[PDB]
Amino acid sequence: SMEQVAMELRLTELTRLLRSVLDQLQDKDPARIFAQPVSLKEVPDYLDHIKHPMDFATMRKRLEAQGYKNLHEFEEDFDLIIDNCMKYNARDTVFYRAAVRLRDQGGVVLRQARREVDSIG
Repeated sequence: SMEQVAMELRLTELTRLLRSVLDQLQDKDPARIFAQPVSLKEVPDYLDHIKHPMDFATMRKRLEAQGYKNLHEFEEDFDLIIDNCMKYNARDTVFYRAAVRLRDQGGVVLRQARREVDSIG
């Protein structure tokens, strides 16, 4: 149908906007702490601690399959990155600290993204 196509153009454009959002958030991680999945070879107990691992590469795979229906779903995954880190790692670690700084800096980007998603519809 023509409606299904219209719907698909909307999703494509959301994917376009979320791709730009993801790039802006990932720039706030210049150490690349959150770039890839925590290695289960190197942290073998990880899934005993963290039930839903997340990282920027995994988000990008979902994004490119157009697997985010709305900004809320995307935000859920970004929050997992931060929240998983802040639980597994102690306060006095470079990892925790990196997550705090990513959360604080990401807030700004995500604030305007929400406005853009509502604005453009």
